[PDB]
Amino acid sequence: MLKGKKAVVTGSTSGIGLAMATELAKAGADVVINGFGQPEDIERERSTLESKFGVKAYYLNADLSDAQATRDFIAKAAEALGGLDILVNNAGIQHTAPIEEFPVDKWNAIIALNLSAVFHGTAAALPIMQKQGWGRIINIASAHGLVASVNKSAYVAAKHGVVGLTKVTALENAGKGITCNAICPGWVRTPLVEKQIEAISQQKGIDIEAAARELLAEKQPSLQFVTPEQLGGAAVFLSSAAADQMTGTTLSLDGGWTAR
Amino acid sequence: MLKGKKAVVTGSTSGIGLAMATELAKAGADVVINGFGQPEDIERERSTLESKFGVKAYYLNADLSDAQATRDFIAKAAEALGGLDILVNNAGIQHTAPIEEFPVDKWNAIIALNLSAVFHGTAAALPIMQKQGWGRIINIASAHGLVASVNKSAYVAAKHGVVGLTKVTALENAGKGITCNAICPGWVRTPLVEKQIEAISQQKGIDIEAAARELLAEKQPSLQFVTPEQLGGAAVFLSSAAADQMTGTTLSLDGGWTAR
Amino acid sequence: MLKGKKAVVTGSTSGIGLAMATELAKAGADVVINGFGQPEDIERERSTLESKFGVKAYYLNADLSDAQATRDFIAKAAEALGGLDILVNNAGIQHTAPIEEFPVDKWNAIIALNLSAVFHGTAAALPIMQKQGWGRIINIASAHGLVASVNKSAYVAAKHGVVGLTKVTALENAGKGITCNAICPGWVRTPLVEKQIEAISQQKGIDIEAAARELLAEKQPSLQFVTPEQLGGAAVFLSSAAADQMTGTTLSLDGGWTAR
Amino acid sequence: MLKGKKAVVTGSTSGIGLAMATELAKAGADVVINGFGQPEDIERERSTLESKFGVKAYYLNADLSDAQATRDFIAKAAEALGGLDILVNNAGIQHTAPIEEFPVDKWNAIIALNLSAVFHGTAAALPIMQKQGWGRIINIASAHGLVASVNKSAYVAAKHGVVGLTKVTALENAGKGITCNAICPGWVRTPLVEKQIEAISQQKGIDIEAAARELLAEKQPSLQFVTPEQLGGAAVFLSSAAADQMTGTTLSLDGGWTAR
Ligand SMILES: [Ca+2]
Ligand SMILES: [Ca+2]
Ligand SMILES: [Cl-]
Ligand SMILES: [Cl-]
Ligand SMILES: [Cl-]
Ligand SMILES: [Cl-]
Repeated sequence: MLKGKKAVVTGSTSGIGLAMATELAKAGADVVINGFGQPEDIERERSTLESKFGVKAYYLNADLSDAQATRDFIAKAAEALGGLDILVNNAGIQHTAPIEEFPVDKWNAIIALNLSAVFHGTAAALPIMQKQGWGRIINIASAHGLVASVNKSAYVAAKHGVVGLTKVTALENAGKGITCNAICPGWVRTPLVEKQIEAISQQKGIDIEAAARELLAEKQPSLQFVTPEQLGGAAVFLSSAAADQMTGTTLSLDGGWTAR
Repeated sequence: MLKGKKAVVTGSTSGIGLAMATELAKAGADVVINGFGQPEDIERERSTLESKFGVKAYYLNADLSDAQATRDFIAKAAEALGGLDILVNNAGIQHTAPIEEFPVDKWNAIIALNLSAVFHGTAAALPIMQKQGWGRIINIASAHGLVASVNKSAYVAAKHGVVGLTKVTALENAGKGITCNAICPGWVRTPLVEKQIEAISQQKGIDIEAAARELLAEKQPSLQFVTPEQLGGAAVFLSSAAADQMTGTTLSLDGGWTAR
Repeated sequence: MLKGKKAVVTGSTSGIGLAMATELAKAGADVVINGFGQPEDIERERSTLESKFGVKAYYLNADLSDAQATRDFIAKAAEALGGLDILVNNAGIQHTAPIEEFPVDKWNAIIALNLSAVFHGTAAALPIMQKQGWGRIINIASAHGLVASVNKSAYVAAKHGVVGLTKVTALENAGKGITCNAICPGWVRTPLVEKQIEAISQQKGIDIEAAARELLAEKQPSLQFVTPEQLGGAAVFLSSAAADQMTGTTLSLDGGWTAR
Repeated sequence: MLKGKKAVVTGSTSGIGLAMATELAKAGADVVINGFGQPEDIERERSTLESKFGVKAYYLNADLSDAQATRDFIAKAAEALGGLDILVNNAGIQHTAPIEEFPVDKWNAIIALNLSAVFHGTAAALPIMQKQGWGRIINIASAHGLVASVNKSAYVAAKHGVVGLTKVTALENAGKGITCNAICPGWVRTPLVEKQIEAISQQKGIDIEAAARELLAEKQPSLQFVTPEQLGGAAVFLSSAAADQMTGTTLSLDGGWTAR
């Protein structure tokens, strides 16, 4: 249990982000959701955290692709909570294309949100944790923060940056009661991944599941998706006392991806 | 959280092997403890696991150093417990000496108990788990499973084998509900380490706790030992449903050892 | 040798840059130097590359902190060399400070040159090399692209990001005859580092060379500095055919830095 | 380049091991080959190297599965060579089978040879190198020393042990002018390999080249085998004054295998 704890998750209005915000809350921590999305959904989910888990759940808007905006975003966050014990850096965007064909504009946005946002966020959370004697910076990289895949230059670089950045955060606060780790996800049955599945399904005349296993075969040996409840659990674990000595390292939930 | 689960931990009569069993027993699993010791203390440690967590605890002596003996051993445990859900391959010894001064005896022993016992124990338990459709193989490796240190050729080579072996186990059972991961601890305050702290405390004319920091300084930036309770905790988490898609990788509780 | 190859090198008017150019040139390839400097020395350096090794040497200026600048740069490089086989991204800058006190000017300035210049520079050379059928992109990363250190969030983030980009580049051009590898150096006795030999020298009362070892002890087990020439050799190595199938990997010359 | 050097390669009467003894010879170093085969075949090769490179070649028959035997083998190698500057541990064996079926004979035979031999061979060559003030230990592992594949437990374990063993050896001798790295090749068109490629060839009716790209496509992106000569060029480069500061690291030649 993380009762009494004050958690903050960026880009947490749906999918991965919203999943961890859910499990942290379910674990007893007060949270702060963030990210763009159809407003009613935002409020509806923010409300559903409060009621279903009996904790405080605030919503603070912020376009993390902006250095300063994100730095103040956490300050407000901490004020809304009356503290800041756990910070989950999730915000992210993607784009597929060969290097020679990769839009410089695209390259900057991914680096800015995927990499930069993590730095500015930590930079602002640390002082509050250092002064408390306890903290947890959990960055959400991916298996791509450990290995690469065709045409994902920007994303892989950024993710590899986050892993490194995770290691300096850990060393700079070693022994101060603060740890920093990165959860490196594998495939997740995400809405648009769900569209990729349908595409291969009706394009080959196969059931949805067979189509699913088809998309997972090149990378996830388990051929089974990593579930949001599992990602949430990983985060809740890192935040556990048992993870007091775990720091600067990665936690891979990729159903076997990197093992080979 | 692991109520009704049957777990077997090798080298569980004290130290880390004892805490992990205790932690799983606290999670509800029945546990089979194994290791050397004065029968009065074994019966004591076994007796409390039982009276304290209301689970069933059985002790099975076995020479993990012999391929055959370790196989009938798991076969015996499966039987005692009435099944086998979680196997923690813990046992192991250490010998420090330069490469060109390393006793072939010590070399062969380190490898037989630290590496081979893992394989024989994995192979004997795997069928039970494969027929059930669910399993948890947890190898207790080390930071030295990922990196080296002067004068530990046998231990480092053995520990790396475990990490390699753990990857093959996970890929061979991908999607079968059987996962294999390797926990990689850093400095752990063992009884032999206490004397080492004691000796350095008097040598440098400084206090005991100041000597602990001094000892961990070169390898563990957190200047804090990973507790046994913490590794049992990591074991529990690995045995959880939140880790169904965490297979063939490493859990590093090393205070930052491998971040630098 | 590499007779007739057309290698380009960023940040090469001095330091490792010039070194690699010298080795690539020493092996008979036509080079192109690029970097800040006094028109005398630079020319004196180019001109000498032309006489000293019997090859063609060109100089090109460019603000690699600018996409278009760096993209227009390798273009000029080619036009001058009449092709382009070996590309080397070396440029980079440093800045030490705890994450929470790291100026955003420095983080952005480091990410843009150390990491973003790699992207763009690569994206402009690939087409050239793609139509040719042979490529060789060498990215000078750092021990800090695999592990971290205190107060180096940006430089470590950027160098990890280059490792990833290296893999993606290699994977994206698999079997095409183009390979991309990242050389990861340990400490190089740079006049900058020399200022650290001396402070440590005057502070502890030890002779200059004993202080050289005291500086390296913390990270480089061989207590010996990596030399600019050695790196140059490694560059020529990756440019040879023996390395035809080494792609997307790291070549560490760190005296055991990453080994422990 | 290696004129006057004394190098030894185990298991080099043919294949990969031979390519290296050959390239080292071409480098100018005298060499000691070893392995299996007919007296007429061995002599034929020992013959050529010597008479086709202006180098002295000696052949020693030693069973490297026996601890005391391999320790005698290098003793005799330095005797016949007049010193020992380069030791290339290459002798290995394989066996494919699921873990619960993997033959204990097989496991012990793989470990003794693929791993234990590398230990003993290194322990006996070091003293000679320690006294010399210069030395080169080049272990030949594989991508299975970094990652894994299904059904190759003993091999992937032993290989991982080597890599770990390679690190210790380097840290134990860093600065002494001696280095130890591990060459990690990917698919090589080896005898044992070739039949897998002809197996699937007539198992789908496709000519080799296609049934082979099958075997490749799963792990090796560049769809091109690693040639023995290339591996030789690598050992030659690891023996150069360029890699004097390259030690305890792995050098991967695997068409992008570990890149993704
Ligand atoms: Ca991999
Ligand atoms: Ca390390
Ligand atoms: Cl890919
Ligand atoms: Cl050490
Ligand atoms: Cl550090
Ligand atoms: Cl496989």
